[PDB]
Amino acid sequence: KFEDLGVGGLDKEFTKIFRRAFASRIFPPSVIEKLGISHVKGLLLYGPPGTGKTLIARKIGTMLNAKEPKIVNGPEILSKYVGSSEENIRNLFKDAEAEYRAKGEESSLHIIIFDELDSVFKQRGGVGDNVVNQLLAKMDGVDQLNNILVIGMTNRKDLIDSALLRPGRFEVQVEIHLPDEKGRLQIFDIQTKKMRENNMMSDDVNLAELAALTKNFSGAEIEGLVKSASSFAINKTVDIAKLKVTREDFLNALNDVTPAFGISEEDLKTCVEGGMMLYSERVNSILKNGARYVRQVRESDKSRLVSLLIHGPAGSGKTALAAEIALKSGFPFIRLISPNELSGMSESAKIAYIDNTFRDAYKSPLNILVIDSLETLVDWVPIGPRFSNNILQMLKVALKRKPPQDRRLLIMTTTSAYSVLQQMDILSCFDNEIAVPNMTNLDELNNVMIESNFLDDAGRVKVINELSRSCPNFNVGIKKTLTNIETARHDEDPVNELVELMTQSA
Amino acid sequence: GARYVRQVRESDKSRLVSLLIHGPAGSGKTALAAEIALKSGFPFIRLISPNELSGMSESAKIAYIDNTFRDAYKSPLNILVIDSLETLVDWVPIGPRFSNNILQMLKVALKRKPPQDRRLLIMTTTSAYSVLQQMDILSCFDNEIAVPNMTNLDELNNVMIESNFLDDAGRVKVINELSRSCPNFNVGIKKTLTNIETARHDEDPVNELVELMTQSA
Ligand SMILES: Nc1ncnc2c1ncn2[C@@H]1O[C@H](COP(=O)(O)OP(=O)(O)OP(=O)(O)O)[C@@H](O)[C@H]1O
Ligand SMILES: Nc1ncnc2c1ncn2[C@@H]1O[C@H](COP(=O)(O)OP(=O)(O)OP(=O)(O)O)[C@@H](O)[C@H]1O
Ligand SMILES: Nc1ncnc2c1ncn2[C@@H]1O[C@H](COP(=O)(O)OP(=O)(O)O)[C@@H](O)[C@H]1O
Repeated sequence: KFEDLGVGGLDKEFTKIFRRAFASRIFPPSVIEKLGISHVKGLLLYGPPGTGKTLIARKIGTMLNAKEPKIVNGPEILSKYVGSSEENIRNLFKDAEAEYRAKGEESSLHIIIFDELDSVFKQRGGVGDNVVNQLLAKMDGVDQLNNILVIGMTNRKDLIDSALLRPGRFEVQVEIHLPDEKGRLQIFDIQTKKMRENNMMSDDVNLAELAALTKNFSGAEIEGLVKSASSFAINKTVDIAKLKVTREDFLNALNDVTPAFGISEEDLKTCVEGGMMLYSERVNSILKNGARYVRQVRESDKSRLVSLLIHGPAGSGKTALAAEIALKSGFPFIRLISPNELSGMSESAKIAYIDNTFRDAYKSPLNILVIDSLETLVDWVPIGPRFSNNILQMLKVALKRKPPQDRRLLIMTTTSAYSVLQQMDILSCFDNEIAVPNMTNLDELNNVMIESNFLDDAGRVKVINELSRSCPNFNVGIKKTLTNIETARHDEDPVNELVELMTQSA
Repeated sequence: GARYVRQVRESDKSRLVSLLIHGPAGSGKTALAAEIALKSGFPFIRLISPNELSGMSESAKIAYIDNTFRDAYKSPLNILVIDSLETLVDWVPIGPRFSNNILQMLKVALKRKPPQDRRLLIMTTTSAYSVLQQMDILSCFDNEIAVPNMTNLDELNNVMIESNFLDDAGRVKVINELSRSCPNFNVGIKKTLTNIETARHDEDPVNELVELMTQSA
């Protein structure tokens, strides 16, 4: 029916394909001749990479007899001699034409698989125009040819020429989603079949739990997971005929693998390497508000987009709070945009990266995406002043677009130049705002130094008393506090350095 | 809008009509334009938004606009909606920087008659009337509609009854509170709806909505 072959999770799409594509190649030729209808001569199926497009193409080829598929990929076609970039697109149709001319209407179906159709075949109006014209004149031209079928696969369907998508050239258009919970269960069933019949899979593994634990897995990462678990088991063993793979191997392999549409733990973990100390009452309120907004986004029906701004004095430790709020939510898709990643690229590459990261957040059920700085991304310098308009306009457009279909998003941006944003007139894109004030007190410093154990209580008391008698209006961020504490620790005497540093810093 | 559509359909000399719907930001202009478009029946309707010219290059944007306009000249009746027009010509008020080529293209393309005996109606929205005045581009439009804000409490009550939030008692309490808690009241529909939705979650009682409306206004 559909799953007797190796494809799981794709049910509706395959019914559509079977009804529209192979509903005229199965019936007796007499009936179809009486009806007076031709055959479909194209198929464009698009979606995120690594989801099972080539597999379905090859299975379609196999299930209908047909010769071996002829495979090609976009950028390989081009050459650097006149008339060679289009000769390659002409050599793919020779054999089918010859067989059609020789045999007639009893020929055998031929298949041609095209990969990355949006790299060369872009709207015309150069080598590109010639290539598009040469394919256009060959797919449907003056000479009839109805013993062929060409499949095309792509990830961006809104760049292909507008005449290559007309009934007669590429008639059927299909979309491939990511697997659902049942899709993952079925994929697991298909993949763990050799180890099942051959009696080398323990009786403790419960694939339902494994499917439930894997979220946003793409269907190929499952294959990697199972293979890695099997390799782990064998390598642990080396009784060679008594190998058994248990739950522990699978769980370890799962722990090792990192999905492509999942959390990026390392960055969000190194962003908070200094630790989260509750030095006052504000921190709890900030975190509570963050949690409130997370919950609102999760449980709403009409609120499918929420953009949040967090701002305050420099050094107040703003990115750490955002990272902690993100790390205590549980969403399956978390991503970060920081100046470190972008540095070194050109403006065009910067825009491309900022756009692609926003186009991968519309293919998952629940997401959360963090933007850092927002003033160094725009290249701001106060003399003249200077900055980049293109990136600014890109970010402005991206912060107001609702996600497609039924999805959800929570953008969270940090800044420390409120006034500049006000001048640029960009403050209408944000829904709610949070402020992060810095330390103005002495008990806070005492709490910080007890939590960091700067010294024994004797020196701590002495230094706090000295500062109380000297500095009345202590006002500094938490980064400078920590760095000064460390510097004093590695230096000699508390009052000699710590007090002097604090006095010169406040 | 209905009058203008009817004029463009059944006439002899009017073969190109422009418009300009302008008002304060958040007043809900694009919704009105879309509603006027959906109740016409014209065979051909298309829309140009900043959401589609995202991440492109300038030349690509010009080519896209050119192709759209060219495709609009091959059918008997047509309509064409344009959004912003201060964001397509990316405008930042400091310097002030913007793009001139796209501006000139749009300025030349809004005064060209369709070939032969075709007809065309164009609706373009904006929120920077003063900027357009300064650019000296206000001569390309044949008329100008205006969209104002909300300026009464009964309108808020109507919005509430339509949004299923008041529950009668809440209506009375919140209206009475805001009667003396705010002398002047002016807010767009978008922000009002957002405030209602966010108020629904926590403390459905009048307090939350009162604070939200007071701070927003
Ligand atoms: N609430 C907090 N309690 C304790 N430490 C904190 C807190 N918030 C931030 N930090 C510390 O701040 C350190 C660095 O702060 P971070 O660089 O995030 O600050 P920032 O103000 O966003 O930076 P920038 O100066 O680049 O604008 C981290 O090592 C983290 O431990
Ligand atoms: N006449 C109306 N009656 C009821 N709701 C309306 C009306 N006009 C607009 N809306 C609402 O406005 C919301 C969308 O606002 P819209 O996009 O039209 O605003 P806008 O003026 O284009 O905004 P902006 O200036 O921020 O781009 C929708 O929720 C729509 O229902
Ligand atoms: N629905 C599925 N069922 C079983 N295996 C799948 C499925 N989808 C993808 N795969 C696995 O992914 C690989 C197929 O490559 P594919 O993802 O089609 O490449 P691309 O999608 O980039 O063309 C094979 O290893 C195949 O087993």
